[PDB]
Amino acid sequence: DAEFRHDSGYEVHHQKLVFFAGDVGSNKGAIIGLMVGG
Amino acid sequence: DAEFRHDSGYEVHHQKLVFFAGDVGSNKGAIIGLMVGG
Amino acid sequence: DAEFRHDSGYEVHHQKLVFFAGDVGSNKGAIIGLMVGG
Amino acid sequence: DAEFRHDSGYEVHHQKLVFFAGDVGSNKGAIIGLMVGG
Amino acid sequence: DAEFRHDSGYEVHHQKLVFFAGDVGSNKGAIIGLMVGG
Amino acid sequence: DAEFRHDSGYEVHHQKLVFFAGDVGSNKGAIIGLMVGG
Amino acid sequence: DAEFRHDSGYEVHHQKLVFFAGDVGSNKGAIIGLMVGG
Amino acid sequence: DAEFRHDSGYEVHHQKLVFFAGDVGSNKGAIIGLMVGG
Amino acid sequence: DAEFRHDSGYEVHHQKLVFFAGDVGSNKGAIIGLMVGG
Amino acid sequence: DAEFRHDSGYEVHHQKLVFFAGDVGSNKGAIIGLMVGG
Repeated sequence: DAEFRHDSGYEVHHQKLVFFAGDVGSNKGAIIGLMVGG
Repeated sequence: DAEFRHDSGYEVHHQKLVFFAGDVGSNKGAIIGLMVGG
Repeated sequence: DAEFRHDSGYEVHHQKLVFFAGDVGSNKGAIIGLMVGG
Repeated sequence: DAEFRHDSGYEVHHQKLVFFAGDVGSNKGAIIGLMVGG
Repeated sequence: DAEFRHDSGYEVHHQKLVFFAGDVGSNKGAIIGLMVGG
Repeated sequence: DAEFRHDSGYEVHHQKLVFFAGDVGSNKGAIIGLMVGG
Repeated sequence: DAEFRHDSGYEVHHQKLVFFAGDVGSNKGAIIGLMVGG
Repeated sequence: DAEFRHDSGYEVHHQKLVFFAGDVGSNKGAIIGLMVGG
Repeated sequence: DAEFRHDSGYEVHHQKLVFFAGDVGSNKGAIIGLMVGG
Repeated sequence: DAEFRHDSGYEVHHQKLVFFAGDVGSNKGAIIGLMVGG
């Protein structure tokens, strides 16, 4: 007579002027805010 | 008669002018705010 | 008759002008705020 | 006259009988290999 | 006269009997190999 | 008749003008605030 | 006349009978190999 | 009839103009505030 | 005339019967190999 | 005319029957090999 209960909790996010909001599992590419050449 | 209860807690985030908000599992790429060349 | 209870706690974050807010499991890439060459 | 060169390197992975192979940016859910109740 | 070159590298993966092969950006759901109740 | 209770505590963070706010499990890459060459 | 060169190195991984192979940026959920109740 | 209770305590952090706020498990890479060459 | 060169080195990992192989940036959840109740 | 060269060195790891192989930046959760109650 087992009982398995899981709750992921309450998440509230307030964000302003955020370039990258989020979780990246794996990153091998390029993440650049601004690129100026020449 | 076991009882398994898990709670991930309450998360509140307030962020302003944040380039990268988030959790990266693994990072092998490039994360640059600004790139100026020449 | 065991009881397993886990709570991840209450997390409140207030951040302003933060380049990188977050937890990195493993970092082998480059994390640079600003790159100027030439 | 700047030169920006980035290389993410050579990655070779050999895995056998691995439940979870991969990078998780953020984890708030449940990751259980086996669940038995009652 | 800037030059921007990015290479994500060579990735070779050999996997056998792997339940979950891949990168998860964010996980709030349930990932269970086997569930047995009653 | 055992009882297992775990609480991760209350975490409050106030941060302003912080380049890198977060916990790094392992760091082999480069973390530079500003790079000027030439 | 600056030159920016980054290399993430050579990574070789050989793993057998590994429950969780990978880097987790942030973990607030439950990671259990086996759960038995009742 | 054992009782296991763990509490991680109350953590309050106030930080301003902090380059690196956080705990590093292992560091083999470079952490430099400012790099000027030439 | 500056030259910036970074190398993350050569990493070889051989692992057998390892529950958790990987780097965790921050851990607030539960990581248990085996849970038996009742 | 400066030259910046960084090398993270050669890392070879051989591990067998290791519960937790890896570097944890910050730990506030529970890491238990085996939990038996009742």
